[PDB]
Amino acid sequence: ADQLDSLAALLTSRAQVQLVKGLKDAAGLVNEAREDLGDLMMSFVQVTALRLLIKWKVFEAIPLEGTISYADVAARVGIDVNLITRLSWVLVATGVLKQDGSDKIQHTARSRPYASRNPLSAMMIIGFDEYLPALLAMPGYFDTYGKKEPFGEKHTVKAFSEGNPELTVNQILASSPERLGNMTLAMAAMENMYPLSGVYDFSWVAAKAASDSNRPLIVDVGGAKGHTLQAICKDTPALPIERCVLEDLPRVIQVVKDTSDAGAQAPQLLGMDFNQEQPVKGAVVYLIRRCLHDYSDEQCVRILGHLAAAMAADSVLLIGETVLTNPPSRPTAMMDILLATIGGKERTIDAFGAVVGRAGLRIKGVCKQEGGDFSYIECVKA
Ligand SMILES: Nc1ncnc2c1ncn2[C@@H]1O[C@H](CSCC[C@H](N)C(=O)O)[C@@H](O)[C@H]1O
Repeated sequence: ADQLDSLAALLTSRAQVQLVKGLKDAAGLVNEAREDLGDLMMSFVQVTALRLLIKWKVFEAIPLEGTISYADVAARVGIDVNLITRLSWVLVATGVLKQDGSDKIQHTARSRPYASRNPLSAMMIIGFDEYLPALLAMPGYFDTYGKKEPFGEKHTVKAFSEGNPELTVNQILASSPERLGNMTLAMAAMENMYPLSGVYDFSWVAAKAASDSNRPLIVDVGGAKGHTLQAICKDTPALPIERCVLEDLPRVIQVVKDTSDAGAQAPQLLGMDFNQEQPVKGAVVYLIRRCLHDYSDEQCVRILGHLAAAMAADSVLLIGETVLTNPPSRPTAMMDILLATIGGKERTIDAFGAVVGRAGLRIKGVCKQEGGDFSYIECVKA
């Protein structure tokens, strides 16, 4: 253990993706269970103070620069100064806020984002509002439904924790557009996970584009608003977006059309259900990015099967997903459990290989993002 202690010690000497990972592992080593439990409990109180002070517009009342008294803050937001102080003190002690003197509060780099509506503060809100209750409900959920991996769009941990297990997550939300708004803004933060253009080379697709002037190039299966297609084609004249196909449910496709500027360059648009047969045959590339992790292996096999039958011998299927290492990293282990609250999971390359093989495909290679585990798994017909 004395080496990591030294590794981090030389890291902190220069200080005066893993710059701070070793600081997590060092903390783990030295702490005993009772220090772990107090740290965990402090996390829950810290997030609660964060959520309330965002909700009550306190961070907004605190100037980005300079100092303001607790009294003045409380008068601005119209709230009991004692309650404002007690919750601020949680953030002072953890270093999210900074106290000057006995009575004065101020922002830090770590708290300024919470002073406005933005993807970070949106993520804070949905985490507290849309995932924490599901995690807290997990002991009762697994007593109620059986201690097995949760899948299916009804009776999610999330719907259970909200008191209506018969609703889907989307039905639950379409009843309150405010929750809708927070969720959509929050997902913008990682709307650009690492992109194909760069991480994957489509030069060979241009050669296919010339050799067959007639065939579909890239089909983005469940591609939402088609940001990934736009990025791939943007400045490649041999990769024409007009030869590509954006597929998603009819409701989201309709929104794509209703929110697109006239005369803009667009892929073909096709409303469809990727649990049923794939309408576009023989394309060069089928891309399914961040979709399979919402589903059981069995549903993933059905989805991939439709793609395999539509694919030609020289077609490739690109699966854009996190590929867990065995054991997984902290943030991907974390997401793995969050996905369980909504009926999904992350997977190792072995688990993907089992699902891919069952769909009559085989994994030809994997391109992994630098400094993370998000990958494109390149598959071809078996
Ligand atoms: N049955 C279905 N058929 C087609 N699309 C579906 C679907 N069920 C969910 N989706 C779509 O799958 C997407 C999952 S989110 C992933 C979006 C995009 N690939 C990205 O990289 O961010 C959503 O756009 C959703 O509309």
